[PDB]
Amino acid sequence: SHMMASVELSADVPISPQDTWDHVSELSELGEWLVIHEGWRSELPDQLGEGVQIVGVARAMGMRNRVTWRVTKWDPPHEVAMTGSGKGGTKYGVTLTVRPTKGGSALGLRLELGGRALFGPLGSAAARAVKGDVEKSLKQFAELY
Amino acid sequence: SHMMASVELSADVPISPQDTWDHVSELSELGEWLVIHEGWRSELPDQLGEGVQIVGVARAMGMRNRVTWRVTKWDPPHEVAMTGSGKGGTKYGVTLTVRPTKGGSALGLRLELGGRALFGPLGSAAARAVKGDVEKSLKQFAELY
Repeated sequence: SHMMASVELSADVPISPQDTWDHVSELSELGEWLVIHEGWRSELPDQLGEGVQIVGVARAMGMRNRVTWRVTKWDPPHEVAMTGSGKGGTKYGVTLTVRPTKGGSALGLRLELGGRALFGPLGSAAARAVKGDVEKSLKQFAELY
Repeated sequence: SHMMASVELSADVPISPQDTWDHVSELSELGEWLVIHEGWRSELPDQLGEGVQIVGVARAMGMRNRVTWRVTKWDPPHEVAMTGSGKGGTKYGVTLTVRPTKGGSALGLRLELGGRALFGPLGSAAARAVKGDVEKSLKQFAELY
């Protein structure tokens, strides 16, 4: 359906695990350090949880878009995972993880950018080589049950 | 880090959504329909959940690899999502969703394949344009707090 570029990095910060988690959970400050986030368009939910939607602004690779972020994972005080969709089929993913380590915490940020807006219709054509596997597997499943 | 292709397709099954879910969630029979899954090397636990790790074999794009799958999401009876790391760079993702539809249910399979072994050294270089933003976000977090 679409193509994706994913980069996950980790940095050891001299910050306590609960402090790092309280910081990554304060979405009202997310735009002040996360580069691709430029602000929110909806009031931030009272309690952030799995299934919650928020509308925000994203700037990726010279492009700006209104993105409907959907919280896909909420495991405090360890991980928050968010999936977003934008105009023109732009797809986004952000996964923030917090681990306790010697000296402080390990903050892991995984960012996934894709869609036809970012890879073009010809670059996104590389994904049609997996359609065979997917369709054959679904056909076999239907024939199985 | 790595470059991903993602294909999500759907198939109708003339049975109840609970039946379809009980059939997909039995990942012991995944080899009977999922083409890229050629069996397990680990034995599956008594019951599945988030964080479960199991080793299996995967053949994709003409390459046979040993994959260490991890269950990233378990939402019965709707969705199960697992990610596989492999070696040689090959990244895998399997998402199985079950929905109700006319005449019964629909199984949705999202297959994600990537890594340097699948996209080459030159094709994998499209993600370093994102690694810069990831690095800048981590540095700005470490500097802000």
